[PDB]
Amino acid sequence: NNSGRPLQETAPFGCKIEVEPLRASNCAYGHIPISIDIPDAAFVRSSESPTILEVSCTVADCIYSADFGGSLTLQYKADREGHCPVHSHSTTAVLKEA
Amino acid sequence: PTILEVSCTVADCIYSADFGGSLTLQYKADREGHCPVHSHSTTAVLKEATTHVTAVGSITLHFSTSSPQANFIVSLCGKKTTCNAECKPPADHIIGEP
Repeated sequence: NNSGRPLQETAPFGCKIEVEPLRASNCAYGHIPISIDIPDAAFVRSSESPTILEVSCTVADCIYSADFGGSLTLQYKADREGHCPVHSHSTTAVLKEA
Repeated sequence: PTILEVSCTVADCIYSADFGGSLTLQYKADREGHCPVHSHSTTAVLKEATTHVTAVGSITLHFSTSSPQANFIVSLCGKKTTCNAECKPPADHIIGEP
């Protein structure tokens, strides 16, 4: 009668408590360090992937938020047709395309 | 083919036994041929020897260096250009190559 609320409705960080065995699934907190030894086959020499002669960036209207609300345009000059990866090294910016 | 004007742009480089350095030569020449590319430094060695040269374009090449920095002159059909870089320490510890 005086059991109160269960731990499913009070666990912080939105951790879904399940039984058999007792555990907490999808418990988001902190960061995990991961070291990955990528196979040597994946890598390719720079002479194969098209190196780009230069690039210019022009950022369109943007709003800082959770969704991919910001947009930009890259003017690129290169030498061959390929499949470049695009990344942001800043901690406070992420890209939709990789 | 005696090239008219060439310039050097160095990508990420690393000083190790393996060919862990890459660079690009943007060249403007007058004929299609087979220029021999070379390095005029005792602390840097290229991979390719003879490169197909066009009228105008770019060529990507590889090199290995022993200095912490790439401060070395590269020659293409006689024309010399100083490539300036800054090579990081090698990530590995041992190689099965000399």
